[PDB]
Amino acid sequence: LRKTYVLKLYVAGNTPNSVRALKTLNNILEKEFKGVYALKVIDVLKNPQLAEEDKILATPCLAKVLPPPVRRIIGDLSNREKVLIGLDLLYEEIGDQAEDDLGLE
Amino acid sequence: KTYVLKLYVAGNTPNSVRALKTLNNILEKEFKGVYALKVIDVLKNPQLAEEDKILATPCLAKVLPPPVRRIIGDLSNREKVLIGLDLLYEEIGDQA
Amino acid sequence: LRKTYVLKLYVAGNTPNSVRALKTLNNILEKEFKGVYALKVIDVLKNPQLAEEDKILATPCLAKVLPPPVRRIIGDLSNREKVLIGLDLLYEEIGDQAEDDLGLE
Amino acid sequence: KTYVLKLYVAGNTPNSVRALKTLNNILEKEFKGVYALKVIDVLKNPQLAEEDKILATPCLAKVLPPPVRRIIGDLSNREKVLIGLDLLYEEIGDQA
Ligand SMILES: [Hg+2]
Ligand SMILES: [Hg+2]
Repeated sequence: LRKTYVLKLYVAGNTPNSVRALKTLNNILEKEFKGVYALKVIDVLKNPQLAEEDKILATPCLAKVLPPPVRRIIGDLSNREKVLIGLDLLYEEIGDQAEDDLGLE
Repeated sequence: KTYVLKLYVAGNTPNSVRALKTLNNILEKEFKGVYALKVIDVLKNPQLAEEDKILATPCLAKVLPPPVRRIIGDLSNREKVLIGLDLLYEEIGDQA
Repeated sequence: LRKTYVLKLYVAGNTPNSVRALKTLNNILEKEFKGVYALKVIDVLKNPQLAEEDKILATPCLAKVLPPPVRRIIGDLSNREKVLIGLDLLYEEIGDQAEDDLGLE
Repeated sequence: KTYVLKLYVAGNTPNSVRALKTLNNILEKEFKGVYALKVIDVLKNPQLAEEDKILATPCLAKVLPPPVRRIIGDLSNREKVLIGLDLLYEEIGDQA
């Protein structure tokens, strides 16, 4: 429970490499910005309808304000694995939320 | 000056396609020259462009005429392929 | 009172032209996207400290997803008048909020 | 690998500058090679670059060491020139 910036990654499906990459992304954030950031992965295949509170922006723009290692993983997710639709960065309270190697639930 | 209605879907279904064609007809016969339907299949083409974005269906669905919203509510609740929408207001840069 | 996308413009000061431009921007939004959008102008000179719920992003990225006439005014605000720091686009409930020719309070 | 601490201020004041220099000293003598102070005056230079952004002071102020946060709380509450902050973690691309 804390108030931080949640990087929302919207993906359609996943591959073994994409899951590995997201876990690495999540690890880099918690290790480098212990609290300034947090990852939340949204798989549109599991939930076609987007929660009203959600919105999806193009990666190129926003991804430029993220740490360098993050821009790298993201670049591989959309360009190489092609599972990435877009993302969002939202300040929000985290605590009635879950924690697992793949970011927040 | 046209309103381009962008519909982001998670693939297609037999009915999903029935709803889309009727929607497109409803804009060509009822709101001629006011809307331009554009469907983007995400489960076919994930990668969002740079000027692109997908907003919440419940919000954009409100400024739309009652019939078009009916189909939208259908694609979101009935079929369940609708991820979200986008609404643009400008001069057509490739209306095909 | 409704739930829409609030384009937040963060500015430092204003000039007669910038105020005119913001009023025009506000008018275009309410007229073209009656409800899909809404403007909120934040003058950092009047409030140096940014409300915790606020964040400011670079214009070039985000401004690309806005209507064309909006990208134009914004371009004149930052490039020509130079009052524009950055912006944000946030979905939020509007109704315990005010209304005046300069967007929301 | 350095943490670049970006401080966006709305101009300066006599004390504001006293606090900044002490802060910069506190990072050069106490956390040598861990932080790199960078101040950006908005009331002097409004225009945000493209890779730039300004986040909420209360959030980023928490991951910072107690003394640096003390000054930050000072520039935000005492002086009142602090608009917000930004925190970067990377290899120095012009540390001057
Ligand atoms: Hg709306
Ligand atoms: Hg935080």
